[PDB]
Amino acid sequence: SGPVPSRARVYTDVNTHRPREYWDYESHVVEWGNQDDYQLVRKLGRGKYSEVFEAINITNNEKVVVKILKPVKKKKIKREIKILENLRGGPNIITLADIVKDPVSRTPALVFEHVNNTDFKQLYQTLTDYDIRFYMYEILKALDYCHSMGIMHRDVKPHNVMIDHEHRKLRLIDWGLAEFYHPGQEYNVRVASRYFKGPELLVDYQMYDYSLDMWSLGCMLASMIFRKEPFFHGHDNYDQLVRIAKVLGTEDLYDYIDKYNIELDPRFNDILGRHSRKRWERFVHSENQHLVSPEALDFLDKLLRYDHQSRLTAREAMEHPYFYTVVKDQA
Ligand SMILES: O=C(O)Cc1c[nH]c2cc(Cl)ccc12
Ligand SMILES: O=C(O)Cc1c[nH]c2cc(Cl)ccc12
Repeated sequence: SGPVPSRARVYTDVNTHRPREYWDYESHVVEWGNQDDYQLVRKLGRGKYSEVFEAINITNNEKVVVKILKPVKKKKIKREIKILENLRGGPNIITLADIVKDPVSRTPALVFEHVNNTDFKQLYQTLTDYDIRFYMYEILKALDYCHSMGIMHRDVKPHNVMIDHEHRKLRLIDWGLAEFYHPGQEYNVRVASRYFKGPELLVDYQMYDYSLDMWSLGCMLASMIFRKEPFFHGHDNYDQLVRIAKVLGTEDLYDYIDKYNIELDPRFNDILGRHSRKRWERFVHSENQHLVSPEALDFLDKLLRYDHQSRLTAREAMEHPYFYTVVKDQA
């Protein structure tokens, strides 16, 4: 009979009330700078979607980050460029300084502000319980801003949180998968990294919204406070839902399926089984108790929900008791 429709419950119509140029990135006109403004210094890593380099702007001798874009539809490039341009100056959003194209190889490249190459996956065992709360809050700042701007990130994971610990600086990067949210649009589900893929993606429910970023945040939170990385470690996209179900239980999984009238892959028919919902206490142990509290546990539970609509929004998360002393200290 077809899936049941769904609307985001915050920032639902933000993009409708913008000029078309705001979200119609397909017609955006890129103005290209000169790639001879920059000399590449060293490779910073990454693959698949790009190759990232540290680079010097010869004009001001200031360090810069250059993402050579790997061949993909021109519109996906315009999309990322326009989302970046739209989010420029947002709290903890990476800042685009320029766009250039190889003189010969016509390959486009994005030039970014520099931040000290340390992302969130490393920096791990050095994080205290207050550090987790402070960096989680900083990520929520960036998530709530882009959401309020009609944009969902869709690849939230530790490799995409850059941090300068010495200055408590954090930047949400990689906007290459980000989309504008439009009420009633059916989105591609092959986004995100497996361990951070929301259930909606795994059961092919396409009318999803910002709350997908909140699931992915929940996955990060869990692996940190429990010191199990990743927390849902599935061997593929299908087994990734089974891992989730072994923890959230199958009762709620199937109520979600029913509520939105989702037709499940006949596959899953044989692998999901019956699984109670576990109490978070079962993942607590002596090496991570110092990171677990009633506050963290309450907050985590409120992010990891099958039903994308019962997950906390960014702004609700930011008001959770979990963040009280970071909210206090920051003022
Ligand atoms: O070494 C290269 O690939 C050529 C090249 C020199 N400087 C650049 C700056 C950008 Cl942004 C992109 C490509 C280049
Ligand atoms: O923006 C992106 O998607 C590319 C990227 C990968 N690693 C980085 C580190 C910094 Cl500091 C700035 C930007 C990047």
